[PDB]
Amino acid sequence: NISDNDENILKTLIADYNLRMRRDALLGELARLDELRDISQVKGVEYKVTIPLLPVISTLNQHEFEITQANIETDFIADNVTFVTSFVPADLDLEQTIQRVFFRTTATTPHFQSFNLVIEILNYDQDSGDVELHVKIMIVRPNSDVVNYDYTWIGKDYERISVCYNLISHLQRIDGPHGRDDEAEMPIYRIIRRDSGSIPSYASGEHLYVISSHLHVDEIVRRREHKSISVDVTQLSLILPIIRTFNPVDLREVRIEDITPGIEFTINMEVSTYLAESSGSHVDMQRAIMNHADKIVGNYTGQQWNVQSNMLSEVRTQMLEEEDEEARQRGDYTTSTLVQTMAQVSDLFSSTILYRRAEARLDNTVGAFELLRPVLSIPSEYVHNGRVGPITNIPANASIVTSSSSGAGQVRNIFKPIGDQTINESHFANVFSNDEYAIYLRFSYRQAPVQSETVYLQQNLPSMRIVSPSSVSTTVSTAVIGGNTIHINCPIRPHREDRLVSGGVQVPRQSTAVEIRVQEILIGYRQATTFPIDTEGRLSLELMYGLESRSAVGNTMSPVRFVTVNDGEFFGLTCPIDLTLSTVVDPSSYLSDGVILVATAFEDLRGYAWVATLGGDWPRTYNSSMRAFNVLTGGDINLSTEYGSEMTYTFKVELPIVYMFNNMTVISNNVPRVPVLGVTYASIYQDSRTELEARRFLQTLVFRIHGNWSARIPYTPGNLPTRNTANQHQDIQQVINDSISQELGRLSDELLNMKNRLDHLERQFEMFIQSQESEWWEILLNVVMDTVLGYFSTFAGNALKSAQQAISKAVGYTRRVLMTVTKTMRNGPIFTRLLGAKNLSGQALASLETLVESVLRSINVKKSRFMSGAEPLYKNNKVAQHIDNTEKMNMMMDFSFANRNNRQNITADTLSRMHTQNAHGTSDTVLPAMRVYYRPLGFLDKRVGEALHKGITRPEALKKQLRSDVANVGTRAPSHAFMTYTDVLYEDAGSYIVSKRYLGIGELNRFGRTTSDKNADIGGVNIKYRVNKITADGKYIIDRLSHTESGYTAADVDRLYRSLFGKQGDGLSTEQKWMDISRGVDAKIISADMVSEEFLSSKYTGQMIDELINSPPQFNYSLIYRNCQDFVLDVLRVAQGFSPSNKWDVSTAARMQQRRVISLMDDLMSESET
Repeated sequence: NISDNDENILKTLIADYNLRMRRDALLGELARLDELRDISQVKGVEYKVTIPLLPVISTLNQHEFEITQANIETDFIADNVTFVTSFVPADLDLEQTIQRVFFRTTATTPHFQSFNLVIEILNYDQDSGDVELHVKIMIVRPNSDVVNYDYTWIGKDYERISVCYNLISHLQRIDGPHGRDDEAEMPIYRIIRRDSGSIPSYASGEHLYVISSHLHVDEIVRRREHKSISVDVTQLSLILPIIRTFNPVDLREVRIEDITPGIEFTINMEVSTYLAESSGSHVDMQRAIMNHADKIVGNYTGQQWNVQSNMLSEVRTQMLEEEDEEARQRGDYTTSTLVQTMAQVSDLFSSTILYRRAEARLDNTVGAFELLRPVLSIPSEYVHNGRVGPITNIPANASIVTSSSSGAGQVRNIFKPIGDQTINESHFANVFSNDEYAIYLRFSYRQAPVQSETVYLQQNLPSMRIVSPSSVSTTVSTAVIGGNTIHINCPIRPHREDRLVSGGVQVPRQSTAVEIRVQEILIGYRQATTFPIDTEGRLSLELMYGLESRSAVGNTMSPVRFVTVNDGEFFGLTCPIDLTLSTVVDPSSYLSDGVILVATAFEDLRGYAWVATLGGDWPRTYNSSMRAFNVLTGGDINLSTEYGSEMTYTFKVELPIVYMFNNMTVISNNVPRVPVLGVTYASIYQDSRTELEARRFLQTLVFRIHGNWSARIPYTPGNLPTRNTANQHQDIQQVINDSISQELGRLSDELLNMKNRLDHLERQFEMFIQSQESEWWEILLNVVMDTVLGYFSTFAGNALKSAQQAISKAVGYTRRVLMTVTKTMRNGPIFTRLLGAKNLSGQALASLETLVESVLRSINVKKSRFMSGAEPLYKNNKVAQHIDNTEKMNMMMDFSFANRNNRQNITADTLSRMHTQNAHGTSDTVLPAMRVYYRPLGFLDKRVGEALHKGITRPEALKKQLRSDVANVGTRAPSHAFMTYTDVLYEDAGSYIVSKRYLGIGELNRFGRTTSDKNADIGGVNIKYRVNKITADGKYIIDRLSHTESGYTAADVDRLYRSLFGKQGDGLSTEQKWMDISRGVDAKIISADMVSEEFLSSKYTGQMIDELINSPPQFNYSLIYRNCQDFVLDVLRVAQGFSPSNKWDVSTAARMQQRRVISLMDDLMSESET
């Protein structure tokens, strides 16, 4: 049998078992059975490899749901949205009055107004948790029909109950086309959701069910044999979306009124990225509903496997330690302070004098400036020897006799200007003024007369003279010896019986010596504060006035300071033009015209005259004067007679110069003069002049002007843009975007040329390569030549890793590639402002640069050979969108906004509300998103706690708290993670192919040394869409492509279905399986989390991902990784342009490299055939 040593061994083994029992009794009442826990974990693993990966569902709690509703401002309708009420009776806060959920909608929905749920706890034994529940679900239909459901559960303290309620909305019919969009070359359709004149589109249903489970922990611990958990799904309501009604469920209108603390409520939703018409078949609709339900039930069952495993024995877990908020905050604060110091450095420029480049031209123009008066002077002491002259215009027909018998008189008429004629003024001439600058010319005037004889002008019909009576004198008595005694009376018109009082006096002429002297011109600048420097420009000046002129040549320009009386001091550049004007040489061609009458009207002198009688008995002399004449007109009137040899009718009018010029007229326009060079008249001449034709011409100085100039004009700087960045940024991304916006100014405009941009990029690449301390580039060229040639090389993965590491380390090259891409794309600045708070990541741009350059140098062709066509180039080249970063950016900006960004002068704010994605928040990425999703589905990831009760604790309370802790700590890991990489193609006038690459991995095993059919594995697919249609609201409509056009056969579809839905489609044809796979991936990731980067997708990184999707590696993820998220995070690093992970085998990245180089080479060969 067994010896005595064996008996000692047996006794010590039994003693050790008793020590274990002691320890277990010391710790608590929970079981600690290692072997049962291990079998439980292996069985839960075997189950978990069957939880579907598809469809894509996005779980939100109450908080993120309200944030998302605040974000999204367009129509927000989800194909399936499941509101899950979940709770563990150990975590419910039993102190509450009621355990409730009540959430309602504020609009009309075909099936739904409110949903109310109340949990009642009939029995609860807290020593060994034995719960008896009663859930009562109450739903109210829109017509106020109240429907009741009941559910009763008996079980344990730590087991979960889920009540799921789905509101289905299927888009079954779009109506149209109702025209054609012109900005997007697509037909226009309409989507009728509300009570309108049209036929409804959306068909609405519902689906209500309860999930509960029994973890057989107690009888496992009793019988000491394992027993798989049992999960039971109870159906309660399923209304298929058959008929089409108005007013579907919009998720901006759902209000979540009340939820008792301790209850877990999530919203699980799949919203289409673009609107897509569903399938009207009954079986298809019901599969679409049941796939959602199956994924939710699968996640629930996985969580319950975790809870059973933790209840059976001790499982230790490490919570994923969080990122450092405080260290990143310190780093960003230091960067901000560096920006502030750069601003402080730039602020010194406000103490210096800064200039700008100035350039313009002024054309041949006509301009007019008039003097104070026309050039006129009067010789003094001018006496007239004719019968009719300046003063007296009297008939001999009228009755006027003197002491001679019928003897007419002999008049003398004298003109006497009072004062000196000298005038010396220098003018401030105004030629041109403008918003930006204003030119003023200058000169001076010189006047003094030369001595020459007077000039008389003859009127054939002279006007109303100042000497014009009605009656002059009467005869009273005659003498035999003495002679006829006269009684002179000098009344003049106008008299008491008249209208339009008048008067005028003839003005003699002589010629003076005019000297109009120019020495300078001056242009003022509005914003110039001091002397401009580097003055340049060329001028020629030519005059015309009178009959003579000056032509002057001035070329040198110099800065100058002066002041004007209207705006103050002015700064600019002046021209030395020195000359002198003298027209006495030949002024004599205006002799023909020139009779000038001076307007003098008053009513004061009406009927007044001199009274005296002189003759026989009275002496021959009188001496007195009437001086109202002097008051009214600044001179004297003379009338005096003598007896002697001959008589003179002395009539003398005396005038002042200034009053004379106060009313001067230029009548006799009968023979009118013309410009010295026959130029059009400048609106101070012959422009409805109405007798005013010569005073201006002898007043206005009209000249010819053309010329141009250049200089550097000082200016005050304001706030420099670095001070602006320091004063109003919020973030380091805004500092980066402001730096990009500023550097778009320093770059040349030679780059808006395709050839020059390619040359610049080649120079940047040569700089990048020449600076490398290692020779990885030559071996990368060797690998690319092997691949192009068709041989297989094992270390292409290491070649790729070296290239990606180098690009990640050379950030200057990446920044300059990004800057040139931003400069040369259509509307770079609009794009940078569209980015908002995010950055475009420049890694993928430089990565594509390096790839294309290596293949081109391998085949030895320049890149301008493949880039030939007409603009926009990507519509006329089958490869330009693939190898050029600028064309790819242009295509993506055209696709994203449906060409609304090519609208003129559109601003980013107006443009950002024009995205073509369904349910586009204002917080979403302009470019198609690229991220990893890792979140639990159907329940939260933290429990809702309680505060410690302030009474005295009870042992059953302690036990209940321990059970809650054990059921919740470490059991809420997500069952999978996934990544999406979407890429767009432009195929014809208004058609695109959107190729969306899904890739996800299930939860990693607790036991990884098993065979591959029991371990976590990956599953991916590439589903292609086609964008032909658009709505009257500016959003696209997708038509989904079959499995053939995606590159899959029947067997490939079989394998993909098994990989993605966890099971064999039993009774599904390949058409139905592909419908499932395609319709499961189009959903969208809805979240409140913000990204801070923008990534540009490429065809060839798409081929790299397709390599993992089509030929997956033979890899044991559970032994290599620690988290299913790490794998998709590594693949996401690779997709974003970084290097492959070192956890992978060599051949994985080898095959990725070769696939991308092969794809690019085949494209370039097919393009070469042209």
